[PDB]
Amino acid sequence: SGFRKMAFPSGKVEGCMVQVTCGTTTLNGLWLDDVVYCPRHVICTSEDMLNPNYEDLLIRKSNHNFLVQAGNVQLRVIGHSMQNCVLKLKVDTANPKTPKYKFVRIQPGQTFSVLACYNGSPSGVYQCAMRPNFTIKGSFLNGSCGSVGFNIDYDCVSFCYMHHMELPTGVHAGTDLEGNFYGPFVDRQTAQAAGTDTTITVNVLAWLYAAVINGDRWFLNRFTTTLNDFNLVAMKYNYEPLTQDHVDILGPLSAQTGIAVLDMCASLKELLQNGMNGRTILGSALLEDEFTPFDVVRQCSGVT
Amino acid sequence: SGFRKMAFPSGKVEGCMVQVTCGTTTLNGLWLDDVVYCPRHVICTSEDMLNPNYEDLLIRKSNHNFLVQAGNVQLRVIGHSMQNCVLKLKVDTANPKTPKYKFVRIQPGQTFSVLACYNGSPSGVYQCAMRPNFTIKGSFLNGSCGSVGFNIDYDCVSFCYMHHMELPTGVHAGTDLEGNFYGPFVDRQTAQAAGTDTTITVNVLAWLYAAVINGDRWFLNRFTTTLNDFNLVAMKYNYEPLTQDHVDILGPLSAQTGIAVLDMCASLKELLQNGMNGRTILGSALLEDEFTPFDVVRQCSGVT
Ligand SMILES: *CC(=O)N1CCN(S(=O)(=O)c2cccs2)CC1
Ligand SMILES: *CC(=O)N1CCN(S(=O)(=O)c2cccs2)CC1
Repeated sequence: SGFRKMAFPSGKVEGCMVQVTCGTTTLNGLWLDDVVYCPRHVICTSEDMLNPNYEDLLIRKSNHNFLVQAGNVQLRVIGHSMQNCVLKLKVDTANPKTPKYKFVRIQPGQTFSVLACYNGSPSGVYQCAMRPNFTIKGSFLNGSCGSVGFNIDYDCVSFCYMHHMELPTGVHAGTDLEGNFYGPFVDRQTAQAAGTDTTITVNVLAWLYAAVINGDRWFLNRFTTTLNDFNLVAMKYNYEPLTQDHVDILGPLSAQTGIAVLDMCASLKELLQNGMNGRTILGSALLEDEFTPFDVVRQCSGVT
Repeated sequence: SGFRKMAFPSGKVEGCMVQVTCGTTTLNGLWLDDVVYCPRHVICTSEDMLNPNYEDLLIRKSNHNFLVQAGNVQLRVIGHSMQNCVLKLKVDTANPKTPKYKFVRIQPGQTFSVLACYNGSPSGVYQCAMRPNFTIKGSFLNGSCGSVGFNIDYDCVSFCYMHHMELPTGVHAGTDLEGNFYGPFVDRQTAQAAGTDTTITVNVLAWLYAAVINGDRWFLNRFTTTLNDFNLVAMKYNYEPLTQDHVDILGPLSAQTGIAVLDMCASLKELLQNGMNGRTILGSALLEDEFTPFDVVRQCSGVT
């Protein structure tokens, strides 16, 4: 029993982290096979960051200007290219610790583990979600850029995020491993405001199911609702609209608990309208939205 | 910026997890040098668990009855001994992936990462604290026993916990790596009630400092207090008494923020007396007590 905000074991990703230095800028790279992936802004002076022309800046850079260090051993760079907002550094050595891997672009509401690194060295692991405004609420200091987000399916690491930016509001923006930003963000030190950070309704419902499974039941009520009625309430509380796709996705948790999804919706509706009245659910005084239905099933069944 | 509930990178501990089977009971072991550590209740049938006599049960067990599997390779057991509530299985092979390590017995209020495992395979990592009643609030299913808690100091893993028990209230009890239970708990399926789960005051203050550092300031007030006055309020709210040792420990966060510890105490006092009024601090509607002052400094400075 018990339900925790749980990250994937990070070992497979620890074995992929290196230090990239270009001039006086040091950040993290991901070493997979004979390619090191890092944020293209490694080539910038923080002056350049005001209005960088990355193609123009890159002309002035050679393979030997990219200093790649894996533990305390230097890798030889034999090639470099820009793909969107990431650099691919070709090195003469395949990472011997390359796990089975994919690059996936996740949807908003999807959760992932971050291995926070400084100078290519892991400092910690935590669980995130891609917010509906395509930000993440991370823990990232200067030097953390090139830290990656990932899911694991048994032996296969799916990389979904690389850290690039802190917005003025202290939320985070980054790319998939093809260098494409999540959301409308750009690797430029300019005015970038996030949109509405709405609550991930399907994740809140998943976590309400996790609470019932784990003995926290006080919030279960005698009511049901409809998707349309529930959605009026969600709109009013800046919750994401619930679709039949979400209802289908919660089917297994529905089955296990014998609580109809629309009944749990009616419970969530009362919690939005009445608040928690100083009570908690799985040790939280607010409705947690950074567990997917998949996360809840994984943790409640004990997948390795 | 940003502040997350952050676990140590788990790679060094992933490399230590094995499967121990005795008869029809499978749980996890920790392989360090040529010793595998696991919960002694591995030798029990769940019938035995009602009133086990472990010395008597152990007589009926030989080295060859302990099946130790590291990935998909069996280790040869050449010796076994009971130390308190753990078994030490001597194997003929040193774990090639043994990190630098210590066994430490932590104090209540101290935080640690748990690598949850099933059949010797890591499933997830999360951050815990030793509660003042010597329980932890974990995420542990059947098969998770022998999962370990740890801190890392650069290269040295300090093992502080091994998972043994779920209490009827769904909180967790376990041992240090010398097999001594935290608290008054015993590896017996009997009536064991936890004492008062008080709030770790010094940890709440550390997290209030982390909030100020990270731009969450609304709760800072114009008041100060004394240790004696603050402690009257703490007593009333089942918060741990604050000592001068705690004040000294918060000194660095005091210095960095320019907020006197006793001023931050007065802020905490108002939050206890007035509540959050529907506001949040670092994304939480309750006062977080599972970050130590050391954790806050580590995360806010970016130690690897
Ligand atoms: C994003 C990241 O981790 N970076 C880019 C900025 N540099 S830096 O310019 O060297 C700075 C260091 C402290 C303040 S800016 C660090 C790596
Ligand atoms: C604590 C732990 O992880 N254990 C001990 C109990 N066994 S068991 O008896 O095989 C059970 C499996 C499911 C219910 S009890 C599993 C390992």
